[PDB]
Amino acid sequence: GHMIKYYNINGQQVPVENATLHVSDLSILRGYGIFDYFLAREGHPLFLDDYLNRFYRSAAELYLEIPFDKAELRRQIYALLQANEVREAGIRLVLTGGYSPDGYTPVNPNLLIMMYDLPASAWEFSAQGIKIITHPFQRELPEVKTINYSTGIRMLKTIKERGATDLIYVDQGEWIRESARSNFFLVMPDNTIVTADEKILWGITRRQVIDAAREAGYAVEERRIHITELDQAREAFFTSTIKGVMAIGQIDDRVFGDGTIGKVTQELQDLFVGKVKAYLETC
Amino acid sequence: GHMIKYYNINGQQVPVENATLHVSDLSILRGYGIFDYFLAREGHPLFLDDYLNRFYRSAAELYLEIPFDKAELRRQIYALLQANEVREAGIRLVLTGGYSPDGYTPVNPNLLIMMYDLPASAWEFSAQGIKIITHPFQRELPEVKTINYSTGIRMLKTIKERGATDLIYVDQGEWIRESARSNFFLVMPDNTIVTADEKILWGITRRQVIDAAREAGYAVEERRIHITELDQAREAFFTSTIKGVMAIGQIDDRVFGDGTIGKVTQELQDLFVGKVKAYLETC
Ligand SMILES: Cc1ncc(COP(=O)(O)O)c(C/N=C2/CONC2=O)c1O
Ligand SMILES: Cc1ncc(COP(=O)(O)O)c(C/N=C2/CONC2=O)c1O
Repeated sequence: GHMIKYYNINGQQVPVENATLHVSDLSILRGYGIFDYFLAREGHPLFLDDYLNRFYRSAAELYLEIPFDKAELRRQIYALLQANEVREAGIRLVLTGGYSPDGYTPVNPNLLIMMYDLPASAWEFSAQGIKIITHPFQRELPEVKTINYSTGIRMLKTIKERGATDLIYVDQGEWIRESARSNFFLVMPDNTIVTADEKILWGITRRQVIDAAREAGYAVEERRIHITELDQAREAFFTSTIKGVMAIGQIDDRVFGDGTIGKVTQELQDLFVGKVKAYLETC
Repeated sequence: GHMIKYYNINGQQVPVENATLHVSDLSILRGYGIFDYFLAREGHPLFLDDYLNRFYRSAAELYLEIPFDKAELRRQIYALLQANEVREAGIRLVLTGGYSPDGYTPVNPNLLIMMYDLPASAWEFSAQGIKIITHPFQRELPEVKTINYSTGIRMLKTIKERGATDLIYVDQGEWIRESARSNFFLVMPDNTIVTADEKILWGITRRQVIDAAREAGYAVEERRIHITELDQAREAFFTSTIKGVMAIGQIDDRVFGDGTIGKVTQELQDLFVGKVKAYLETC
């Protein structure tokens, strides 16, 4: 495991210790930007075309022009894995509103490519379900992967104080959406998989799990989820790039099962790992 | 007018060209931070204690500890005006979530003090009212001056395309709040001044104008404002640090008067200038 030595800023490889932005950048002053994050295994960013299509769609929703095409960004990503001499990594793309003249009006974005060790916790797939709280909130521009995590970060103290390790956002306290950094699923007692269809981020992991579940012949409903449906479900889980599929054992005082991982959630962990293995066989 | 040469980062004076943050800062990655902005005239930041009390209240709502007390921050601000050899300036404080280990969990904040020329447009007080559009939106954590301006910035294209130069947020399209960077007032045909009391930023300029209006013996109602009240008002105006009091001539196709500045709005421009003159007489 070679230590990460380099990032890329605006197409230039830079040592990690010299990777800076001038304080006029609109990410610092105005929180204006998008990002993406994905893993690399065996030298290959996972589901890369899907992440990069999302990154370009996000940038278009903020009217931020990425300074070159998808194939050139992919070349820069691969060049950075080779420069760092790593096969196993986390990769962050950031696209800011740039060095604005007036601290508000965007200009040519700043583009950052950052690289990390593969998170040690990635796809841990604990048999013990996590404990989470509901929080009334709706993410702004939820289909765009903006850099805006204020509410999620501000809630870290309250989450920890209340005895939880994460949250789930409930729009108007009525409609189940997503966590600050994960998509959210239920499994009903008849094995129907349920997840929100609107006003959420369209996770790559969510997409792979829904596809894998539908190919295994599960019923998957993408629909509005009322809060009262937490009392009808057998299982609950999170999806994300780093979690894969993560069992939820308790939401408020609703305990799912004995709190350990449900049968469908564990099957979907194996199916997700199958999607990853299949992708790496195309690389 | 001496050119601004220095900013202050974490209590160190730094040349403008060297004022940077490492890309691990949570403002860049997660949009986590607060700020404040105020003018200086005759060598004196305006209403300074009120801005600094707001800055400390904002920081406490994000659980970000400013690394010293209000009197030490004030000393640093004054030291920077002297270092730049300016009497007339705009001043920006930023407090970020800092260089987070995991790209999410805040740590010791990064504190920035930036300085600018006095905006040339500041307190222009145009007799011609500006043209603005309504936009359905509610700011997150609206009483905190967070760095999150995504929606306001994203809307710049649409504002310009629709023939306007600003917007007004309408919560659920029912309740009048504020613009992205200004508080919003109405004046009714009986001269009652109306402004929202909830789910807005508590502007310093708003506070000075309400106080000045109440001292002049106007009726000032701080209350919920229904969208249909735009058709009942004689005048509309914006308040902010840079606008002072700014006449609004049109909101959608509602034209206020002949579109030129209303009688009460102009009186409040003079009263606001009186509050500034009175403050500078205490310095
Ligand atoms: C708001 C939100 N929803 C859902 C997801 C999951 O999308 P996926 O990773 O499956 O595409 C994330 C990404 N979560 C993280 C975790 O920290 N870095 C990220 O990018 C997210 O930030
Ligand atoms: C959301 C919002 N509401 C109201 C105001 C007005 O508050 P005041 O300046 O009267 O305290 C601002 C500040 N507006 C700007 C304009 O750009 N820089 C700022 O700080 C603001 O950002």
